[PDB]
Amino acid sequence: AFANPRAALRYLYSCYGYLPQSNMVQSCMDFTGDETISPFAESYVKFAEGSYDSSNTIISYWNTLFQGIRQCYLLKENIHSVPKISQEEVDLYTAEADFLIAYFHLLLIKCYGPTILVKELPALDTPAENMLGRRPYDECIDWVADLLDDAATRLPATRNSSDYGRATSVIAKSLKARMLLYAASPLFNGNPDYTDFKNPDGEQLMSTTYSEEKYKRAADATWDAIQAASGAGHELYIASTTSNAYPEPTNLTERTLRMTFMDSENYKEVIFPETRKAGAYGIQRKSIPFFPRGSWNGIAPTITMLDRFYTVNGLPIDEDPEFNTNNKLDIVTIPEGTTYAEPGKRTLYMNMNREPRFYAWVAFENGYYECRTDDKRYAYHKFWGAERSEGDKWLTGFLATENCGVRADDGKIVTAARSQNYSKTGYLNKKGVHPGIQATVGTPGPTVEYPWPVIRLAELYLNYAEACVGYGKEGYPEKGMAYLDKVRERAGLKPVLESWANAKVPLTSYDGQCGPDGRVMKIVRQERMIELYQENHNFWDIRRWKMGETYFNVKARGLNILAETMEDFAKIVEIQDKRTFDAPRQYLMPIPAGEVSKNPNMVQNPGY
Repeated sequence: AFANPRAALRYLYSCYGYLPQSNMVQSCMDFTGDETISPFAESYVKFAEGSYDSSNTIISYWNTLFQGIRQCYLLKENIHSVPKISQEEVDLYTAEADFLIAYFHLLLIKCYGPTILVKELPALDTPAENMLGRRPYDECIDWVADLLDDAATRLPATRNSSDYGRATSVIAKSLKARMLLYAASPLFNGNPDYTDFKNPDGEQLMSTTYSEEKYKRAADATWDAIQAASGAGHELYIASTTSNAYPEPTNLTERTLRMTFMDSENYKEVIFPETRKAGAYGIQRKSIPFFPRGSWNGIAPTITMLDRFYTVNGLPIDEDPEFNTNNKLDIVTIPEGTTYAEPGKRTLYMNMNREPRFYAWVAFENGYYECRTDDKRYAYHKFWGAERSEGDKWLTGFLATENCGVRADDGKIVTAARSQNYSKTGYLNKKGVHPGIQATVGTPGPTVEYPWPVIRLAELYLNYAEACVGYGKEGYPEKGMAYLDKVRERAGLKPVLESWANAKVPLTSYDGQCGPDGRVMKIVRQERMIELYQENHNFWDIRRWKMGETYFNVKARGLNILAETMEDFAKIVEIQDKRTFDAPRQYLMPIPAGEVSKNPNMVQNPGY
């Protein structure tokens, strides 16, 4: 177990193994909140349904992460003792074990708010059984930030290939920054919902007064993280213009956005990779055009999510005078020369003239899906005539009688609409789907695997912008907004002030429009909702912004997927899958009921 240095290393990897595997779609808690909907009945869906309380926790970080923390303290206890172990190995594995303790607690704070602080190896199985009590939120934040800072001084700035996925100082700084931004957010920073949220002895657990200083702290920490990341070689991904084995997508901006974290020739944007394999049941085979049993045509962007993408002018659809929201469902003819949809076919108005990120990441009526097949069956069948680019991209039709629609089968239409492996909305996801994926009748792993981006540099840029705008003073907004404009520029857009010059209500300066409730913050938040689409942020961002009732207590919407004509397709229907959110209770997850029973000083989260 600690019998030799190799055994010790396998043990450090077991500690890492207790981290939630965020790219394991069937088992993660936070795949999405409201961005996509699917017919696969994964565990995360139970959170979307609102079906969690102290007796039905679904996924209990409280249990699993505490066990991970214990293992880290064991490694720390026993590492000096391993035969033949070097001081180099002792220092590094200890640093990584300390990092993990911090990160496990960061995850607890994210999920539960106030947490126990495990400061030493715990002897009993659960926090309450060790008679640990929850500490004020700000105390927990400050403790974890200190441990991350200290671990950072003892970690390398990058990992070698064999160690990829393991901790670095850049990761530690980036996690600290993110956590501090969360602490400054409406849910945690002077939130009136929590005035009486106290331990049984009366100790107040949540800050009661809003502090602008919390945003400044987050902004300074995000600046530290950005400087560390750029010092270590990280940059925003831009696609190569040279030929490679994967020619689609061909539009260079769409390709840049599609391949941000999936192009192994340039992973420099990725700061924290999740290198455990997502496997067959991950995002790729669940998103691609129908061909069972390896191609499931299921992860479908919702209307709410589609409405978040910008127009081609980098503006919200309800702020761009050149986009008529009254006409979203109008049927239009795709003109000659259109590169993201088939000339001469028809589609809905709201699918045209959107920003590159829309075409990079959304499949829609008579747009294209860059993917492959090992057999021209089902959606890839010659019958449909959807093959393009010598088999590297495919025309997607979502009417019931078209290749990606509910009555389609192997080169033929069938009477019944299927109830499995279909798009509930009339759209499909393309983000995180490598264009080299091969549809197939089997159920192997995806053709090309890649690490999932737990942290990537564009998130740091948006975190900085958010914190700078939230603070709103001392010249911070201008500094942070410049980094948000770099994200926009990479996505083919103009800077904010250039784009909002022509908005329905123009914005010509940040002055007097900052702070967490102003126009500039609204711009930041929507940019984040787009840029980080389907990367496990929505679930937590909607919560920290206190927008849980607005978005998570509303059923998803889609187009009329039973339609056999474009005219009947162009109608928005409510999807009846349960979607509920009880505010403020469900902003935080429930402490397991038994924990509050075992330790009198343990308090449940409000409302549970």
